[PDB]
Amino acid sequence: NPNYSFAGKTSSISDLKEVPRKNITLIRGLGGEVYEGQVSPLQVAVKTLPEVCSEQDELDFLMEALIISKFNHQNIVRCIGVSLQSLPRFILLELMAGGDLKSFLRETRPRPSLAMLDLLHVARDIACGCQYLEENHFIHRDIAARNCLLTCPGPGRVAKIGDFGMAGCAMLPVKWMPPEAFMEGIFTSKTDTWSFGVLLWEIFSLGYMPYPSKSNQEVLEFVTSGGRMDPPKNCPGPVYRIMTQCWQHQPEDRPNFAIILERIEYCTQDPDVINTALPIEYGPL
Ligand SMILES: Cc1cc(-c2cc(NC(=O)c3ccc(CN4CCN(C)CC4)cc3)[nH]n2)ccc1NC(=O)Nc1cc(C(C)(C)C)on1
Repeated sequence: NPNYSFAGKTSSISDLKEVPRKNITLIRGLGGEVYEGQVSPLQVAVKTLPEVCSEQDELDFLMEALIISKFNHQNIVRCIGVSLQSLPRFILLELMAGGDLKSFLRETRPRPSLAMLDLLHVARDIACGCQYLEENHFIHRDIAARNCLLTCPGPGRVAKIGDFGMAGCAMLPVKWMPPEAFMEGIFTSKTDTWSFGVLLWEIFSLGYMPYPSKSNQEVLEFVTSGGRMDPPKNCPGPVYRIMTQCWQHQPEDRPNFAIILERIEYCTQDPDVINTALPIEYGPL
């Protein structure tokens, strides 16, 4: 893994707070496996390492805790502690009661709630987290709505970057990947920029699958030939323009996340943008 060597040298197991297993209570499943837990009371999310897994997974599990614990930013999920001295091993994580962003968007579509400014705040939150990660030379490699988490559903919600770790050629999230990534296996901060553009599309489409009527292979051929997605319905031009800049064919021509964050902030200053009505779904279609 491209992050293990650096994290291993510059972060200690002693940095991880071992919580006695007796003080941890699993309350319910949320979605290895992830539970809502309680520490004696702190409310937490608990990721488990299934006992059937291997020694490579042992490393992967420890490294997830070490890597998360390395960061300190409001828009990146917190590691709260660990319980590695008991089986199955736990990682204790910030509980995000809003759930994943993709599910949130699909379930909160306006029906016969959300406003444009709400979407912009989510995008700003994640862009803020990405800028922090870029500034610390960390390449996420799977920026997507499915890996973004929300503190709560209502106003004042905060979005944060996580990684559920779901990512052969059939497992590649090709629809979030720039050409140099899915053709050459090259990952940089500018490949995260591309993915963020696709995340923006997800957000302002209110949770549609990217390239809705296309398979992965069709997208591969589409994108390598210069093809790009059209704007989501009712998407403001300034927002779409950010997407298309994230999707420049050459990474050198894509903005960094400092620029992306600035441009999103500018959108929140434009009444014509934030007063744009989101589309409304008519049941009978
Ligand atoms: C694995 C995981 C889960 C959570 C986690 C998940 C949760 N909530 C839920 O899972 C959940 C699900 C459903 C609902 C219910 N609904 C909400 C409201 N209702 C109305 C609709 C549905 C509520 C909460 N809270 N916390 C956190 C962290 C991680 N791990 C993780 O990030 N690792 C990463 C991170 C990194 C970076 C940052 C360096 C890239 O690298 N490794």
